[PDB]
Amino acid sequence: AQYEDGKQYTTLEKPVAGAPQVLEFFSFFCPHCYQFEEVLHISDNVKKKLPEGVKMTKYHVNFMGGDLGKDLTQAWAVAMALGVEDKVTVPLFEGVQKTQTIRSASDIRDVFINAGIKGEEYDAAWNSFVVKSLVAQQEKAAADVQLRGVPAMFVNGKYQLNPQGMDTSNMDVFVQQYADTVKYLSEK
Ligand SMILES: Cc1cc(Oc2ccc(CC(=O)N3CCOC[C@@H]3C(=O)O)cc2)ccc1C#N
Repeated sequence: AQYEDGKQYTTLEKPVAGAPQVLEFFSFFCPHCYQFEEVLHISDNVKKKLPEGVKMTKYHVNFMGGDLGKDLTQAWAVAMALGVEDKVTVPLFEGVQKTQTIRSASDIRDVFINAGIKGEEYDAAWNSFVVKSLVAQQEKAAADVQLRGVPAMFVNGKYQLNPQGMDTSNMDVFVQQYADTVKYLSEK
């Protein structure tokens, strides 16, 4: 009886039909999202425990960081559109939260150019139909789960992880219990 509704996860009243199998929401302003990236590597360690063909999806949210929240969601869409997530994720986290040198859309663009993306290609992607559509998709997904805070992870649009119901005294025990819950829920 280890896994129970209300302990390591909760159940959505209205499951999201057609949701991605494993969906993470984050913000570059979000302090625990910073640790999920740099210190715990939650996404990498969850991926390791899932079966060969379970796709993970990660979306940025609007509701932290004021005006910059939307600029970052659109920049994350550009990152997804170019496949450069791994080249920009750490510099964006650190520019936002560590050095606090990301204060405008132009500062975000600077991170991409310094990471090797040509400015013209960043701008074309930024203004593209693909990126406009990715932005809407990220917003709909947050609305479909009534998202109120990050970090958050949802499994098959039906179950939401509850990290506060896990053991948080040890980083690596926490990561193990978290990943193991995702695996359990994907098989339900
Ligand atoms: C070892 C370790 C454990 C952790 O355990 C967590 C504790 C809390 C959360 C939730 C959270 O940040 N929020 C804010 C937005 O709304 C939802 C939720 C809330 O507070 O309701 C997530 C994980 C976090 C960091 C480390 C490290 N190093």
